[PDB]
Amino acid sequence: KFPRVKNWEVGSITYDTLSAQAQQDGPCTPRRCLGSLVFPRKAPEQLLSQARDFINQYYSSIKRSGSQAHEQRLQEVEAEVAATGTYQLRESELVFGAKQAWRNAPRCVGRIQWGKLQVFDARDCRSAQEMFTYICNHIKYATNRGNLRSAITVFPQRCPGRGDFRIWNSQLVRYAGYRQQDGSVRGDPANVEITELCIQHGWTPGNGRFDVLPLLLQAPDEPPELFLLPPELVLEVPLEHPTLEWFAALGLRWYALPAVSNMLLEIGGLEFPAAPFSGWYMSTEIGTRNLCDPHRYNILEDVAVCMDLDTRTTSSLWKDKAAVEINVAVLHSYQLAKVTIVDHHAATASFMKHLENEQKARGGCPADWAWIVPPISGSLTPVFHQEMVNYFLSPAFRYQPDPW
Amino acid sequence: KFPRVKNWEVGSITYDTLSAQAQQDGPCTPRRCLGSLVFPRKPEQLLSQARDFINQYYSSIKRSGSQAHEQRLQEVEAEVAATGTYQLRESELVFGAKQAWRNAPRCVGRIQWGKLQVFDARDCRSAQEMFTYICNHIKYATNRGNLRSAITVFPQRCPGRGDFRIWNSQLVRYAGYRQQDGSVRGDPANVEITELCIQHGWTPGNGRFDVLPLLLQAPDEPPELFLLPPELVLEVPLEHPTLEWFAALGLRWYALPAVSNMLLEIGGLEFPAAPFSGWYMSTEIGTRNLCDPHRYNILEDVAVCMDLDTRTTSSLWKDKAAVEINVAVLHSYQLAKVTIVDHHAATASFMKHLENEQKARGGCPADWAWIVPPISGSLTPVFHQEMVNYFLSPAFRYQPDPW
Ligand code: HEM
Ligand code: HEM
Ligand SMILES: N=C(Nc1ccc(CCNCc2cccc(NC(=N)c3ccon3)c2)cc1)c1ccon1
Ligand SMILES: N=C(Nc1ccc(CCNCc2cccc(NC(=N)c3ccon3)c2)cc1)c1ccon1
Ligand SMILES: C[C@H](O)[C@H](O)[C@H]1CNc2nc(N)[nH]c(=O)c2N1
Ligand SMILES: C[C@H](O)[C@H](O)[C@H]1CNc2nc(N)[nH]c(=O)c2N1
Ligand SMILES: [Ca+2]
Ligand SMILES: [Ca+2]
Ligand SMILES: [Ca+2]
Ligand SMILES: [Cl-]
Ligand SMILES: [Cl-]
Ligand SMILES: [Gd]
Ligand SMILES: [Gd]
Ligand SMILES: [Zn+2]
Repeated sequence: KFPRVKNWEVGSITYDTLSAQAQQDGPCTPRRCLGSLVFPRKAPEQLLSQARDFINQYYSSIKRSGSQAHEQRLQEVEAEVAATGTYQLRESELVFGAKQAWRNAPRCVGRIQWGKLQVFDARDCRSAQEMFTYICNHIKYATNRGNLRSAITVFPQRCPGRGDFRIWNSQLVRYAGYRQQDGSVRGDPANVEITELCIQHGWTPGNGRFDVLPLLLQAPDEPPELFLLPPELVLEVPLEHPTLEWFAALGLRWYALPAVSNMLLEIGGLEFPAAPFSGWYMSTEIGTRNLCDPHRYNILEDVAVCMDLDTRTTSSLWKDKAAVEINVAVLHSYQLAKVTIVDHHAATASFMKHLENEQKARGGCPADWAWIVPPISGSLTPVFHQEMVNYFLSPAFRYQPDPW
Repeated sequence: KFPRVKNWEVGSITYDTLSAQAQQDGPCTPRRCLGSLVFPRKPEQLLSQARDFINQYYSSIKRSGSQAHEQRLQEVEAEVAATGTYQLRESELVFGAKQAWRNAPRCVGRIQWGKLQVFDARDCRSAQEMFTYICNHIKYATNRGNLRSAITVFPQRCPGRGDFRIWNSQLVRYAGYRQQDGSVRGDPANVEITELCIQHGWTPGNGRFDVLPLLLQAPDEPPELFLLPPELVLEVPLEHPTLEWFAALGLRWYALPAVSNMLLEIGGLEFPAAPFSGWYMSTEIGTRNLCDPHRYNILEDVAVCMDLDTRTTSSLWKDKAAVEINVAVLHSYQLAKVTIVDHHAATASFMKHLENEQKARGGCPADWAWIVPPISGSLTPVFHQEMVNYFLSPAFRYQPDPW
């Protein structure tokens, strides 16, 4: 059987036939579900089976399955693997593969956009200095003076006999987190480790709550090299609230461009350890997680006090009221600055449209309910009432160990 | 083999060793996770479940393997040889009811699991006696608004005989009436049972909060219609502490959440009629029942009264209206002196339960999607807690509708 999947708002029913194609295994068993875990995980013949599957996907996408070109590319990959132990993607295959990896990412609510992705081919990159040039070009294109455009830059693939390219930073733009001696943190606690590594590698630190980190860039078989981003390249949004004028005096800001730089991109059995990608923010990422998580900036109580809320009892719902107003400030501030942002209602609505498209196109869509449902207002969004099937398809974005 | 479980707010690590004991199989496989599905499940066997429950029982009272332990085992064997089933002792039933609550992965209120009043109704015959047992349960559990958790256990399923069943999904439900513009006056969830009460001879109301009659079914008989005495059904009119117009919306909800359509399984025995009640968490009423698009769906009405900008989602009018409805629910129950818990207090208590259960049993089955509240998810501590979901017995299970 194929899993039956129900939308409880509408009563509609589908069957996820795509999940039967899932190859790599997740952490669940019939005995117990581990769907809530953040980390679900941790050769010529196996390489070829993955390469063949990918080539088949490519020729399907362009409606040329079983063509002469399809058969000849399969044979051509077979011969390169037999000769050299590996192979190279065509340019067209790289573009398709990166879009597919995005399409396949189960925790991404933004996948209505998956076919609109600018793919920068950096597979000729030969040094950390040239890496930095590719990255600056990526940031300039993607930022586009606030009219954000999705993009990925793909650095050379992993290969035996040479180290990996790696970007040590988790995102291209991140705020420093200065671990204080009391155990407290000035800045973003999520970035304490990379801040200390930047210092250890010669960066002169600041002492602000929103200090932009330098990049630690690793070329093959080299220690990371420190590069500072041009200030003119890093677009930031000061946070203000449309009706609470004192909010501006909190001195809060966030950056325009979310650009994840520490995930591994896998295409047809080839691995790209350095392949940063960027899109635009959903406002709850900044307003709810980044600013209100107890272990991040943790501003909820400060705002609630300023709002004159009764923070002495849970039943006043002061936390909920303060969080709503912080999210309003984020949205208002980005819209005022003319920087692309999407609220969680519009994002989840577009994701429901994506599920319907993917049901027609492929018979299902891998989706991680706990990550698709926003961190506030969950059941006020349509995805809350939509059952979802989580599984791993390739091409894929994957977690990888930190390189230090 | 023992899953590692992390809290991402605090960094602490535990290992769930209890999941190794999971008796039945869930819907997930290494190929694909089906954790988000509401319904995960579509002689000699009775004895083995019966045996292992008796073993559980004696271990929990520190009488493991001793003298009375062997006597009870041999009694159940002789019982099933003669009759094809067996009888629980009253204390085994109490223990099994509490364990089934303690084991329920989707219940955020399990800090309370050790405090449960068990009404033994296994001597019941006829719907008229069911109705009397149910009325006594409601009166006890409501307790003038100082709610007390209770379960009434009706006779078990046996071979060659029908079941007792409560056709209603809860003891207190609001009617849902269809109209010729497609829509529903009342609760859309209860349209089916509303027309069943009408079919079996109930004169319907015309309100949005008409309390339904009870449809009680004794074995091998049609169900019988019973009216709940109005003074037995404690309701709470909803008002807001500062929005004076909120009262004029005419919203109400009832005090006692009393689930009456789930099956209780203990030692291989099955009780298809075993209603249980606790008290509400505020988001159940204010977010799910009142704001779900397929329930009362009042969110846009409240937002319009609040003069919010409903033409763009980016004003967050839905979020603001939701918070004030939840405020109204909390204020109204507290003013009426009816027990209620807000989602912040409830999730903090469930974290304490997780710590207690780690020490007691080495883990605790928990369904993240149902434990995290439907508003302000990440503002509660359970959001950042990884959880392991698995099926233990004794258990509460879904069952087919009697029709
Ligand atoms: C264009 C607008 C986009 C929006 C609004 C969006 C939104 C999101 C959000 C809210 C998450 C959850 C992240 C978290 O909670 O940390 C996510 C995850 C993810 N996104 Fe998207 N995204 C967008 C574009 C992209 C693009 C262009 C890519 C890759 C080409 C991408 C790939 C991913 C991946 C791989 C994850 C999973 C991360 C993980 O598992 O930790 N997204 N996205
Ligand atoms: C005393 C206060 C209690 C509170 C605050 C509470 C809270 C909750 C909540 C919020 C849910 C989610 C239900 C939904 O969203 O539809 C739930 C589920 C559940 N509760 Fe509790 N509960 C309480 C008492 C009890 C008792 C006394 C029992 C049984 C003896 C029980 C057994 C269950 C079961 C079996 C479920 C699973 C429901 C399902 O899977 O459909 N609960 N509880
Ligand atoms: N578990 C650890 N932390 C940990 C693990 C996983 C995560 C997931 C964070 N994803 C950041 C992210 C990913 C994808 C999309 C967005 N958002 C966009 N809008 C966007 C970004 C690019 O395009 N669009 C944001 C975060 C922290 C850990 C601790 C030590 O080591 N690891
Ligand atoms: N199966 C159908 N829907 C369906 C299926 C499952 C559910 C789950 C709802 N559980 C109700 C419930 C269960 C447990 C606790 C509470 N709350 C308490 N606080 C409480 C109650 C008693 O003690 N404490 C509420 C709801 C609807 C269906 C389809 C067609 O028709 N019906
Ligand atoms: C324990 C839990 O899996 C973890 O906190 C998850 C829950 N869902 C999430 N969902 C999103 N979008 N982002 C997250 O970081 C998380 N964290
Ligand atoms: C699709 C999804 O599983 C479904 O809507 C679930 C999600 N989580 C829930 N959580 C609670 N507490 N109650 C529910 O009814 C649900 N519904
Ligand atoms: Ca070549
Ligand atoms: Ca008509
Ligand atoms: Ca207006
Ligand atoms: Cl982020
Ligand atoms: Cl309810
Ligand atoms: Gd003001
Ligand atoms: Gd007015
Ligand atoms: Zn699972």
